[PDB]
Amino acid sequence: GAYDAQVKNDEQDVELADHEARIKQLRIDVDDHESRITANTKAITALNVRVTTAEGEIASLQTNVSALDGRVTTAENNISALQADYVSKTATTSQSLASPLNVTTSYSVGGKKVLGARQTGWTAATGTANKGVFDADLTFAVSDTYTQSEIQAIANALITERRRTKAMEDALRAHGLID
Amino acid sequence: GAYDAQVKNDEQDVELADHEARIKQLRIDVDDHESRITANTKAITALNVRVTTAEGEIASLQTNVSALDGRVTTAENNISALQADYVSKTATTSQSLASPLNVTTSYSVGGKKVLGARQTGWTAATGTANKGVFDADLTFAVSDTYTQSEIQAIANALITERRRTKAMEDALRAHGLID
Amino acid sequence: GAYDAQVKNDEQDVELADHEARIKQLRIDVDDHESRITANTKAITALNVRVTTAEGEIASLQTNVSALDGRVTTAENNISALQADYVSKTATTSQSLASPLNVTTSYSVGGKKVLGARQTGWTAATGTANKGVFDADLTFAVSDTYTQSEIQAIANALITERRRTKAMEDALRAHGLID
Ligand SMILES: [Ca+2]
Ligand SMILES: [Cl-]
Repeated sequence: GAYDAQVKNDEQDVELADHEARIKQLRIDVDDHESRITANTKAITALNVRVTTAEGEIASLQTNVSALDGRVTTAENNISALQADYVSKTATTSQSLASPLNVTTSYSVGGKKVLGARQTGWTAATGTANKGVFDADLTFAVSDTYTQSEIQAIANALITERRRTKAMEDALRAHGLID
Repeated sequence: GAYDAQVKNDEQDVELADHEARIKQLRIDVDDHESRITANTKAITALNVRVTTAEGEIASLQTNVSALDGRVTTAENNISALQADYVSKTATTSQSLASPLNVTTSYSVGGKKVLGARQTGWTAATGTANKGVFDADLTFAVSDTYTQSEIQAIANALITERRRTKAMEDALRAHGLID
Repeated sequence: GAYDAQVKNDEQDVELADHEARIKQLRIDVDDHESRITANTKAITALNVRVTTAEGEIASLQTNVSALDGRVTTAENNISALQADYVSKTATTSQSLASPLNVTTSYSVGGKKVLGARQTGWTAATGTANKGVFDADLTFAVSDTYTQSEIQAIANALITERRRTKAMEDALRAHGLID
């Protein structure tokens, strides 16, 4: 024996040196891991803040877009109602109102004034109005001597004429062209 | 010799105690690292879910905003067309339609009715219409004895008057104030 | 003694074997940690890219939504102005314009034409216009013999009638129904 002990101590020393080197490298690696995962934890923590902020802006946006969608839908329906109901300056097909109409100063057709303000200062004619048979080519016989029937005919036609003047006046008054 | 072996065993023991303490601390650190990085992995996994969900809401929003942008542009163009084409209640400059106009009941100027419904019940006058020279200050000589020429003058002026009544009636009919 | 050295070497061997096994397991764990935290670092790095991209799309959206909000508000105010100012085809309450009106071809009431283009070709009557007292039931005495006063009465009433024709013509001209 004797020799075996020296051999054993040397080989134990060899293993000790191997353990020492491997522990050193483990220590290096773990010290390296400590810093890096700590950095990751801080990076993850910071990311949650940003994601939370973004979530706070997305649900806000989703609400505003929904509100705007409602406003535009309302607007589109107001436009559609107007489009069907408004009186156009350019439309060529005759347009009709369900109401009376009042305008300032004049009504015109094709750019020339045809209707204005009511003409006042009229005293309404009285008597009979003639809207019946009326012949403007009615003539009258006039002899060289006085004939009652011929003067009666003239007077009769004067009456029918005055009664037709009143009838026309009545029509103007009823419309409102004169007072 | 002899002594060297005891010295060697003691110093080997010293190193063994040092290795034992350092292995213990490594074990502590690595066990600590195991839990923490596992927590980070779970936190990263959870973050991907939230980010994916948010990405799912952002591309959706970008589509809706684009669709609303198109709707509003369409609406703004419908408004612009109306603004230029509509008849205003407050505008003071004369406004013109490219079409005929129909209204209920009346036309008014300055708040007083000047035009209404067509007046009916008329029998159209026949004969000549006089829209020519007409003097309302025309007078007539009347002697104390019968004079044919003086009665002819009266009859002649009655005819021109009846023919002017028809002319005026013709104008009213053509417009449509009377039937 | 003697025996103690063998006992010491064996127990040192026992500890060496224990250290060797624990170092092996530490090495396994740390090699496992190396890969996993590296994966986490890459995953965190990739997440920052996506979050940055999303942040780049959210502030963009917040700007567009704000711009659209301004456009719709502007549109809603243009609609409100129109709603109050436009002339309705269906409204039944009388509507009034602050301006004159011009139309193509005709004005109608209740679907029948009552007003058209100005009637031309007229020669304006001259003299006095009579808008005063006028009795259409005025009659005339006609004797069987010539009576100056009776012919004067007829002539007088013819003058008042011709002067009333001019007055009516004057009213039509002033409105614009005739030239
Ligand atoms: Ca030993
Ligand atoms: Cl990690």
